Amino acid sequence: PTVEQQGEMARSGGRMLATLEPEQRAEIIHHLADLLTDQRDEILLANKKDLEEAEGRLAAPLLKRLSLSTSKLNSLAIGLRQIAASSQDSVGRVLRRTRIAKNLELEQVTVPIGVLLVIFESRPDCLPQVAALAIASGNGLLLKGGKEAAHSNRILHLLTQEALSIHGVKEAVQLVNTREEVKMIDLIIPRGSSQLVRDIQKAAKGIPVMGHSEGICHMYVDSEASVDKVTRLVRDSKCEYPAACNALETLLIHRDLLRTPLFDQIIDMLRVEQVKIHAGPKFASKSLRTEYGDLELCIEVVDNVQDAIDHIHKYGSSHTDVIVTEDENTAEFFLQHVDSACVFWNASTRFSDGYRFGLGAEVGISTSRIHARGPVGLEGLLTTKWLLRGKDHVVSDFSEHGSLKYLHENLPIPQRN
Amino acid sequence: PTVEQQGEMARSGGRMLATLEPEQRAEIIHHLADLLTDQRDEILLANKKDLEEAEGRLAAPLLKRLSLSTSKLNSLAIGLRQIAASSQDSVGRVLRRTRIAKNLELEQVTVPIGVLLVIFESRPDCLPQVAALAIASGNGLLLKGGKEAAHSNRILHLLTQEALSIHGVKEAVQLVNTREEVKMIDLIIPRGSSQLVRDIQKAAKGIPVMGHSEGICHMYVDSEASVDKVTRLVRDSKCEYPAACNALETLLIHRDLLRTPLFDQIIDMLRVEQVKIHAGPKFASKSLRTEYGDLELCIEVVDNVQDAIDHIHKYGSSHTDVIVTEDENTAEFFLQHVDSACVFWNASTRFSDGYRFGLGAEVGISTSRIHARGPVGLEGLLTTKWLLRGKDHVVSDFSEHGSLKYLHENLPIPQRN
Repeated sequence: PTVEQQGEMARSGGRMLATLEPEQRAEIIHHLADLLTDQRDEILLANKKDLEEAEGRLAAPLLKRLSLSTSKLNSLAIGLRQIAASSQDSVGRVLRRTRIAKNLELEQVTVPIGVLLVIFESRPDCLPQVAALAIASGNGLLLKGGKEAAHSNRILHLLTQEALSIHGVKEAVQLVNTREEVKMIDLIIPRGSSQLVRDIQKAAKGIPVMGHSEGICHMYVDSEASVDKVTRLVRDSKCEYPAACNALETLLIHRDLLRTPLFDQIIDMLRVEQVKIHAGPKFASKSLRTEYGDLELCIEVVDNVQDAIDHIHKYGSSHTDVIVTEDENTAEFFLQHVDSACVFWNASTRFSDGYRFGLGAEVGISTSRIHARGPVGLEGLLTTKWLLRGKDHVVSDFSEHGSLKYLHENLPIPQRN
Repeated sequence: PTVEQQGEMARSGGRMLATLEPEQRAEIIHHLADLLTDQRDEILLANKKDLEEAEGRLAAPLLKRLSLSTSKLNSLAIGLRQIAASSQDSVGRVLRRTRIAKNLELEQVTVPIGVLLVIFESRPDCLPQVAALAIASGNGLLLKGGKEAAHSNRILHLLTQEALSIHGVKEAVQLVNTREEVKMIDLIIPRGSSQLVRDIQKAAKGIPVMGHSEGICHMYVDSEASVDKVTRLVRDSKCEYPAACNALETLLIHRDLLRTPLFDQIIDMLRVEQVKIHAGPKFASKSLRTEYGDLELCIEVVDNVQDAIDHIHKYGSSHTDVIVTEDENTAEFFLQHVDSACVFWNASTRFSDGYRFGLGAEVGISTSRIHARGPVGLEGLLTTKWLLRGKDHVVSDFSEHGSLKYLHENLPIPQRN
């Protein structure tokens, strides 16, 4: 089919998904989760083909994101079941209910955004995440993956369509031919390099784009930091996965620690991990807005929490920023005043992830201050609609000399759990 | 002060507002509401000056929006008290609470967007609305009004600052000198013409812009429409305020009504109201995407509800669209399938307004499908932050061969009312 026909099928499949009972959407997602487990061997075989075709040729950033492990598949399956189990009140949820006037009733409800386009390079593991999240939110979906992940994406899409078939909604998730280049789509979600993400931002006039182009993440080691905690926190944030959007890029160190064994153990762990430190200005006594995405790290000296906060605001990407301290007051101050999507106390920067956060999965991480901030789960794939049911109501009747009065009585709404 | 200094004061005043107790923000808003009433005579005197300076000179669209009536001031005061009374759990509200793992706790909370810039032409009545909504959501605010409303805006700003002074947060609401032309601002909210709204959309690289550039609104008269209801609904939607963004632009008529007294009474009321009808194609047997903003109206014939829905989707601005019918099934079908921000049954198009909807006020009406849809109240002025409090937690510990397991236990959260 043509990409325009895929758009139309995703839209009609999306609309059918939204009219299913919540339990039926959950059923599709449970089935997909089972298929990830049951079909692991074939999944891994197709991923092996991708890896072998990529070996020696695909750029290291893309290559690292290409592999699918038995472990990863196991967490996907766990995450998809969490979505299935938690998503039942999601679509058509009543947000507001107001009696505007006698016989004039308003409600505000959640509805799907419509049709999503996810454009991802490498990352076959995001296919099941975004498909399950779209399914759970009643959305249609077009998937545009790269050549490098063709075998993996192909099988993962097949399985998704097998899961959808149980309620006759295969059309809801379309795989776009790698042939195609970058009114139909309501939202674009790019998953890849800053260049791809900014290229997409540029070519998308009209359509909103959801994500982040950068991950300049900080960790502030406070004067009251536990010597028993700092090293492993810095090591994990920087070294567990240097290429990650939430990898540590700038280590901010309280001044009271420069002549301390705590500071020594840090430099010791950084040299054991073969990490290139670049000294910030104060510290010495290139750029503080750099994402290394490798075994490199900025270390700068600060005077106090306020200084750390100021630095994070000035140089950071508002993605993930962390304080290490034993002082609760100081920690809570930092958590309150750092304006990042994700602010942590005594936990690694690497925790910002939909699955880790108990969302089951993410479509991506957003650093926007509009719509959806941080890892975006199913709720960031919904918008709203205002419904007004009247008798014969006109605004003139409510004017100064009119016959009618407003009541504006908010009515009770079902609690969530 | 310079506009950069105003930015900094709004930001610091915003941050102080957010750290106040909810009851103190409510107190500021209650005081402002009282001042609108107590100072009505001076407000009206300043507005009279604006009107007299505008008389014969200001463009009719801007002029119509320039007047402040004793009535309008009364509804502002009522709307501001509704905000004060309903806004107490708004800022810092817990959205999600999850025990990620033993001693690793996550919460997602609401926080202010930061600093808002509202750019409005004419409309002095929006000043108190946007100021009260910003105050209630913990935001800083810069107001950029036009020369035509200088006296009104001046007094309304003065009073706002008097209200803020009770908790020492005058700086939170800045009035930008009409001198200035179109890192500091987190959101722009334009209130004016499609040209201004699109000029702003264009000049704002970086900053999100919230609103609508168009109001092509439809009303579908179903075959099962009550003859006793249609005429007054069409008359109000079109004639009560033709220049309104939510004024009726296209009347869609079910075919089963062409040879009916119901149809006759419509044309009769349209001629009494001296309204220029332009026949759609089918009907006859210029453009269907036109906003007249005057006593002009498109009438097109349709075959059924599906046809009406298709037409609304094709030609409409997804703002406000209405069905007139006595058949509940048909009405609910329309309400479900029309993708507009606001869909009504047997109520005038003119009801889409923050005050009318029980929001107390609006910052504007949004036709976006991201962030905030329809009239935007205080809740569209909030974003979120993820807080993670750990012990010494690292992601490696949770890996396949690690020591730690996730719990992902959602914890109970306080209900709202």
